[PDB]
Amino acid sequence: GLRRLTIRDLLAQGRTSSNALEYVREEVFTNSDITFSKQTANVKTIAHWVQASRQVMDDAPMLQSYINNRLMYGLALKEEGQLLNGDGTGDNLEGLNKVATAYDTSLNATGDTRADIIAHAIYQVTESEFSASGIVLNPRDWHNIALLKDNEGRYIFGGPQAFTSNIMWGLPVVPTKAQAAGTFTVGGFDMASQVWDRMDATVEVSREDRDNFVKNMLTILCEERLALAHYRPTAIIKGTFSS
Amino acid sequence: GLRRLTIRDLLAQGRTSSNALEYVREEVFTNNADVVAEKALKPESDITFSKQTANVKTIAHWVQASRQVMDDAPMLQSYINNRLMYGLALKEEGQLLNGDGTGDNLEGLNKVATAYDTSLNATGDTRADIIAHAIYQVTESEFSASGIVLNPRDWHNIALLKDNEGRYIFGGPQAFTSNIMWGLPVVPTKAQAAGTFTVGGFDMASQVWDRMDATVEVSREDRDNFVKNMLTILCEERLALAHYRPTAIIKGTFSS
Amino acid sequence: SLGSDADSAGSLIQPMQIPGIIMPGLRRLTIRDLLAQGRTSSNALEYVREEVFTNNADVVAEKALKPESDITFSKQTANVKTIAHWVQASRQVMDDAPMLQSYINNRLMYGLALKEEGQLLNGDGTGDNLEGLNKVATAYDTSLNATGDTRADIIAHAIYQVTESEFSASGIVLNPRDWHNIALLKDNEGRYIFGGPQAFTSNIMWGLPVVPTKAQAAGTFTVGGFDMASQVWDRMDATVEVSREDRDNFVKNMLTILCEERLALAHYRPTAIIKGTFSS
Amino acid sequence: SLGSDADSAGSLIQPMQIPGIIMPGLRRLTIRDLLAQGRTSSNALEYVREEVFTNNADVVAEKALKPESDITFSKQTANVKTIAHWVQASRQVMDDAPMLQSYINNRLMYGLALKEEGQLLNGDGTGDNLEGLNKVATAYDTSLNATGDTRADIIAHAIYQVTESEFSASGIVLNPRDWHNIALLKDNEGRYIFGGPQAFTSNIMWGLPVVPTKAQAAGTFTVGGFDMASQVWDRMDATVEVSREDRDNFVKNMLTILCEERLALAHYRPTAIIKGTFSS
Amino acid sequence: SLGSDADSAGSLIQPMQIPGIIMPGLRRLTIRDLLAQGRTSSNALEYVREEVFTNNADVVAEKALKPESDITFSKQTANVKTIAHWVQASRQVMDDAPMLQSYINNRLMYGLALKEEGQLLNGDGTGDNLEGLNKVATAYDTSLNATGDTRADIIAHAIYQVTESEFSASGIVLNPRDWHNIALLKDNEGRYIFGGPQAFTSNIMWGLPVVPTKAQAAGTFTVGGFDMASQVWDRMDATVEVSREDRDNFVKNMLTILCEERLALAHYRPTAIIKGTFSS
Amino acid sequence: SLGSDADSAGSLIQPMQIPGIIMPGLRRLTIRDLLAQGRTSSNALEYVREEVFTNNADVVAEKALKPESDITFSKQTANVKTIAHWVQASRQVMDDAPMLQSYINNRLMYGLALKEEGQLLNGDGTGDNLEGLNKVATAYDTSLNATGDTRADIIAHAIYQVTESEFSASGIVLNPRDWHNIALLKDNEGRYIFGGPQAFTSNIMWGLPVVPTKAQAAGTFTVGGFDMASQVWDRMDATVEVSREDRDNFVKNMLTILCEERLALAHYRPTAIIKGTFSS
Amino acid sequence: SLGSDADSAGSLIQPMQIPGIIMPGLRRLTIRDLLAQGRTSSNALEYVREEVFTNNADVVAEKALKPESDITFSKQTANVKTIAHWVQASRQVMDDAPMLQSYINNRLMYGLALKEEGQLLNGDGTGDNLEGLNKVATAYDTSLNATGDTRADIIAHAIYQVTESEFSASGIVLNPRDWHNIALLKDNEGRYIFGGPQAFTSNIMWGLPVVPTKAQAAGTFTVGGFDMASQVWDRMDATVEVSREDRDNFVKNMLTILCEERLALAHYRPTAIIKGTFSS
Repeated sequence: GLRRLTIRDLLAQGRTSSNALEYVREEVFTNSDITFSKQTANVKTIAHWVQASRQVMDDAPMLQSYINNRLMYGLALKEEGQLLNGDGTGDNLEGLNKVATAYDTSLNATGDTRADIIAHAIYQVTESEFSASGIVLNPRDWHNIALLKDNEGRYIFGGPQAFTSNIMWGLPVVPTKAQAAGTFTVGGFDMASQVWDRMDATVEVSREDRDNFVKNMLTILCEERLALAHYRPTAIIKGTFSS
Repeated sequence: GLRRLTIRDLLAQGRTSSNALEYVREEVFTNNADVVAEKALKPESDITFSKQTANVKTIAHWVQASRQVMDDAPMLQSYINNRLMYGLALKEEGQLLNGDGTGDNLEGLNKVATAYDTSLNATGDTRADIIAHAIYQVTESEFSASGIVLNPRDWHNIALLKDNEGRYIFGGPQAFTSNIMWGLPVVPTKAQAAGTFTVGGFDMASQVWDRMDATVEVSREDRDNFVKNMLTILCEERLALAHYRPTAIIKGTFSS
Repeated sequence: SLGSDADSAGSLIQPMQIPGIIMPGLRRLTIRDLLAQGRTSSNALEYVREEVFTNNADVVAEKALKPESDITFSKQTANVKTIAHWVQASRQVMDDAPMLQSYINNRLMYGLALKEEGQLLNGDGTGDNLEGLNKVATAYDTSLNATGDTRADIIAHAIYQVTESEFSASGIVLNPRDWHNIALLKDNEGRYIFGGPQAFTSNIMWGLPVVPTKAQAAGTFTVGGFDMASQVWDRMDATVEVSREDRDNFVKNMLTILCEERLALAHYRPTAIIKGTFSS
Repeated sequence: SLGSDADSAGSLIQPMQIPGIIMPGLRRLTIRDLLAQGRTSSNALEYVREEVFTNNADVVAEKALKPESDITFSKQTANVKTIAHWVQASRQVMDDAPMLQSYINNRLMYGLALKEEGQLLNGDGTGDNLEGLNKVATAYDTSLNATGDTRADIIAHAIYQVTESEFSASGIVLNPRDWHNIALLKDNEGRYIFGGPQAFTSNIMWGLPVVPTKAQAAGTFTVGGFDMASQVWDRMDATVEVSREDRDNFVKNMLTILCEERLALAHYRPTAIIKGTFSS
Repeated sequence: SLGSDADSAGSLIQPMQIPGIIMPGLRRLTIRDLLAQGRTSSNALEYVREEVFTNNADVVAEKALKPESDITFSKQTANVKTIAHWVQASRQVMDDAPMLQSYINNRLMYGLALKEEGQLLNGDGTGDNLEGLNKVATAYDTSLNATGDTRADIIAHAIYQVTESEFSASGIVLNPRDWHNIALLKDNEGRYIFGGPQAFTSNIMWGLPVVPTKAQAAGTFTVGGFDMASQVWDRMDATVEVSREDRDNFVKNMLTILCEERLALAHYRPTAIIKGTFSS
Repeated sequence: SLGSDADSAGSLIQPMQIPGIIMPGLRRLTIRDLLAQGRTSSNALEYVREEVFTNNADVVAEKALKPESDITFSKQTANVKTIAHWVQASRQVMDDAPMLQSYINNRLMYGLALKEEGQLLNGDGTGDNLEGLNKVATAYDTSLNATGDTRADIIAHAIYQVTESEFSASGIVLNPRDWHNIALLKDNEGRYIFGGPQAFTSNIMWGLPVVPTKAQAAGTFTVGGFDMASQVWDRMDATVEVSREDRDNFVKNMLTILCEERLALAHYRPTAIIKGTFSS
Repeated sequence: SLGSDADSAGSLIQPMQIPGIIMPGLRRLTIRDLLAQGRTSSNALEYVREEVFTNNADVVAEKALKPESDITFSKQTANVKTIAHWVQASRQVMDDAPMLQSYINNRLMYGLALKEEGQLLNGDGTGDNLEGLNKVATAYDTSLNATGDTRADIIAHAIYQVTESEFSASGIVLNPRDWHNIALLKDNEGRYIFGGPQAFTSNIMWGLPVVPTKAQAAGTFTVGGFDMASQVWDRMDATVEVSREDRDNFVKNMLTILCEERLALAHYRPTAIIKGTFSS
């Protein structure tokens, strides 16, 4: 139960019972002539296998459930990768960084901070008739941000005194390793683009496999298949952290 | 009802449960029975036998598709299955008719079959005229012919034969011609090479023994499969073709 | 002098009215009756059809590795197209002639289904047009023709080519004139091949029902297992709606009658449909 | 010598009178029977038919203007014409020969009904004349004639040309001589197509009844679905009344016999009738 | 040697007498039975037929003067002719041969009736000879003969020419010699038209009974509706009388036997009969 | 070695006797059964037939000379002849073999009946030979032969020639070989005239029964109304007598067996019988 | 690896035994059934047949010497021949395979009867061989062959040649090879005289049953009234005896099996049988 917000939580969560989806996007708008497109959201599968030995698995029931939890987390980290930097090609999901609108460099003021850039992006969200939801950053990057000071010494963000959790400008922050070193993403995930769960994360095992049966090893797997849809590609903005 | 007149139906269908089959056939009957002069020595006749064996060969094939497509699309699940059956049964004839006899290939009909008599061909004969000749050559074993095997292409142009008057031989355009020739059923198989034909008393000259019926099985956890979240489909079958009377089958070439 | 012409008292005589209206030759609808019918509720239909079956099934040695054979099908999509037309009539006429509308309705439904049949058969496939049977159809095998064949032989040949995919042909589609010039065939001695002068032959050839529709172009023919290979999907049945508030109708006492219908044509086994041209 | 010669005693023997008058050949009247028969009490008939159906129904693109179809109509009129003739006879002849009265009647009735048939088939349409079946009938399409067709094939073709308007033919009308030469056709062997010398063939070909009438000009043939294509309307049946006060009649002791009739021929579907000419 | 020789004892043996005179072939009478029969007791007959019927029944315009039709009549006469012949025999032969007269009687009747039939058919018409069927009969239409017609076709053509009078035929008169070659006709294959060698065809052709008579000249044929085209009127039946005092018979010791008959052939409808000649 | 050879113990086994004697082919008599079987008691027969009937019956003008007709007769004779043969056998043999007597009788009758039938058909008509059918028969008409006539056509013609005497035919006489080559006739197409190879045709032709007899010479045919055109008169039925005292039979210890018969063939109507030669 | 071959656990699985033995093609015995099956008990047979019947029956003149006829006879003999063969097998084989005894019996019979039929048909006649039908039969008359005859025609001719002995035929004997090429005869058009690719024709020709056996030589053929022209006499039926003491069979632990039979073929009427050759 890692106390950290997930990119999965940022989006709306619903259920489905189909191969793919016939939903409709939104391209441009010259404020008139608006643009729309009937897209397909394919339900691709994701998971990662882990094989040990039956000599250990049968000699510890507590360790049984343990691995199940260690993999559920290991999956989310990979699931987070398919959602964010999702290629959207073969067996990859329609990623955010791929569909996201680029950052507007013309919003930078000579003399501001690293965090100021983030605030500027939050504004571009309104330029799509939508309300912002959250921020996705790289742990290392987000770290340097929380630890900022001025030319004199005072803390930019704020002292540890009245400190809390992961928020910025009143928005949830998800420090993921899936986010490239020096890249960021902001959007109105709450009502913009959502994910539909076809099959929840379940776990099964098999003594007979590639080798296993002859090696006495047992294979564990956490399979989960879902679909990612993008209603408003304008409501999302990805930008390069210039430094 | 698309009964393409299964080549199997033309043969005796029996079930087995062993590795192979062993039958006994009379090889050479030295018949010396003749007229005998009074108070003289008589003719000595002899008989030869042989233990002919018919091995049980296995035929099958497999496919591997993503599970996210099979368990997700049920009506397609059974589609691939029914297609592999057709695909297998199609190659089944391929052996029964053109078996090499060597190695694992079954001793097919054409392999065993006695060659056609090139002399029976008279000046100015039709293609169907020849098949008629074949039916006779089958009689050289004292057995009524049972069926005729032909390539759909050849058989097609057969039913469309005409007299020097103009009318059709097998049937006026008003109705389609039924697969029959000289009272014998006809089997159009792509397995039968063009220009080649097979005739004989299949009804009781050769028998097919089924050790295992054509079955289809799936493996959720075969080697890679579990990881690749796939599935392996298998359609197998175990046969055994026995040839009692080789002289009761003919193979020839449509020299035209 | 007191005649019946205009000059005289002919005004007193009123011609007898013939109750009813005269409709022209009402063509008998077919084609869609040959195909499988099904109802849908989507803007389109994503399906798949077996393209290439690589059969590798063979005799396997004991303890040996089995043959791998795969089936490659292409993912074709059948879009839902809309066919319709409207008539702008005077409201004065509609009220003065009661049963007029009832006529127009049964008249537009016909004109609709007519141009519908025209699509299912010769669908361009380009843009809004459907992928008609003749577009999808696999070309005729010219190598099947032999020295001294009749037009009847050709169809017979085609019927076989349908078996190349292994599917019994449902029927034969021909232009009424071609079908005619076929029923009237004679042998090299004179006798009639079909029915003789005594009586006309039925619309059956090689045990298969013959469909003569003016929809089929002259010199063109189509054979296949229609009742199996292709299916029609009715999104919206043919219906007629009337509105006098359309555009500036209310302001001009006009009545706009609309006759629409939504379709969708699919082709599961295209290999089972043959098309050709009679060389003359 | 006392012979039966004129210039002798042959004046006492009076030739035996054979009771009865010898009428010529009475043509079996038809045509009027092929058509539908109705009655009227007016002087003309008005019926309506669909003139031009401008069907523009086609595939429509999403968010686009649809095709506008149009329809045209017409008021077709069939006037009532009067056919008749009179005969002036001496009162002496009529009184001295009693049977004559009823004879002339049964003759004028025939003579009248003869020209009646003569109109229905070949009506000039010139003012007073009725628009006969031939003046109306759609001309035969020469394009149907193939290479090496018998006169029998031509009719078979004509029958079809009727179907080209979605209408079933009723019968075939030809000149007796033509029908003859037709029934006596032979193949390249010698056999009779309709019937070997054993017996004459029935008046039927291609499933349709054949009607040989001297009223039909030689080399001319008319095929069509008369039972549902045209209709005859009787205003006044053939009546015969006599009067001996007509002008001079009384003063010349004459007798005038009249035989009149009123008709009206309507042609609903002219497309369902075909006229043509054989190739000599 | 006491044999049965003439110069020996072969005089006591008397050859056995075979009773009954051997009469030759009796030609089966037919022509007489074909025509309708009736009798009279006068010198001649007078029947009246409609000559020229001027039919002007046409379409009359309103308020206009109608057409005038006329009917002409003619008086036709049929004279009674006498047929007979006598035999001058010897009284010696008559008394010495009792059953002789009885024989001659039943012999002269046939001999006379033979000429009776011979007259009814080929009646010259000139002088005292009757106007037989062949003279009255309307000549055959050479125009009806088409290229490639058999003798069987010609007769079939004639049957039609009879229909030009609105009267159906009832018989075909042919010379046995010709009727034979007709029944033995073959096609290109070689098969018999009327019947294979297995059995002989009945005397029927085109549904009409065939009458083969030696009275019909070779190469000549006659067809028509005899049962209603002509009628034979008998004034006096065939009678036989003998005279012992005829001329010098009393002195020469002779006996004359007479056999006479009085006929009268009427031809009501000449257009219902046809005479023709085979050109080959 | 005690074998059953001649020079050994074989002289002990007596060959089994096969009861009965093997008689050769017993020919089926026919000719005699075709005629009338009457019996006489004299050495000759005298019948009378009408020779020349000069029939001059014609139409006679009023008060004019009538025609004279004359008749002629003739006495035709038919002598009775005798057929017989004897066999001189050993009196000893007759006693040693009892069944021989009865056998010789039955064999002498057949032997006689053969030369009897041989006479009835081909009687030379000379000194002692009877006037056989073929000698009397009126020669076939060489004119009845047309272009391309089968051998079967000829007999068909012959049958007609019999009718030229107003008499119906009874049967046909042919040599078995000729009859054979006739049943095996084919048409220009190759088919069999009488019957397909599936079954041998019955002995009937043109409705008349066929009679194949080896007595009929090769290439000679006879047709007519035998049932009543000629008749056989039996003076003495065929009988067998035996004499022991005949000549030196008593001294040579012999036995003479005699088999005789007395026949008389009469030919009433020669015009009803036809003989001809198969020119080929 | 645990396979199922020699080097592995294949010795554990026993092949399934198929019940009994597979006898080769058993020819259908026919000839023996075509003849009269008589019973005897002697060494030979003596039948008497009439040789030369010098029939000189003729017409004899009055008081003249008569014709002398003579008859000749002969004693024909039919010897009884013996057919058989033996087979000595190991005592072991017999006891170890019970089914064998009864099998060998059935085989020696078919083997004997086979050479039996081979004698009856083509019996040499010399030495100990029987006088087979073919060596007795009268040769086919080449004269009967006409220009353009089929093989089927010739057989028809043979059937007649049988009649030339006053005896009706029984059946036809041909080598299946030749018989085959006959059923496949076509006319000048191309149609099968017997079949017509729908059904194989039955073994019947010219009303007579056909008998195709490999016993008959290729090109050779026989026709006649078998069921009356000849007779088979059985002295000893086909019996099978077993001896265990035959010579040294006791010491060698052997066992001899014999299968003997005694026959005698008689040829009553050789004239009723025909043999020939198909020159082509």
